[PDB]
Amino acid sequence: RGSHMSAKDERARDILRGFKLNWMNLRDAETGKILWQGTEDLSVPGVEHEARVPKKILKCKAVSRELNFSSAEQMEKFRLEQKVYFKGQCLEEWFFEFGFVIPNSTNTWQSLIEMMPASVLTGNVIIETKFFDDDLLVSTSKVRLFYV
Repeated sequence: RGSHMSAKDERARDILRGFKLNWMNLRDAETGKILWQGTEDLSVPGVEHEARVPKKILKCKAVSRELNFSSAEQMEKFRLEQKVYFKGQCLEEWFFEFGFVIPNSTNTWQSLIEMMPASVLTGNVIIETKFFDDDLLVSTSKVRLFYV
């Protein structure tokens, strides 16, 4: 009976406690047309988040994403790994690295993200996001997408 807590376990939890995704948007990477804006803290694990995006986003060759996030804790190499799941099948693997995060900072992060109809995809796509500081997994979050 009992458990172990490491310094890395403490740090992971402390980063997550101090971390908040404040807002996020998606634009058509070519035209710059704003497709979706959201304010849900998608860093929160355990729960299933939801996002309702317009059907027209599927016609985009590439999407520009902008994230605004706050962090109480310092991070050396803040990064995201993302998986696009369709009915549990991983369609795409993405990798984004921000780098150093100043303690008690608010930061902005822009990323470029490059067949099935909206009627099939809607409610069946899950984006899983893993938040790291280098080796350290801080959070795993899930967002179910609806194409509306």
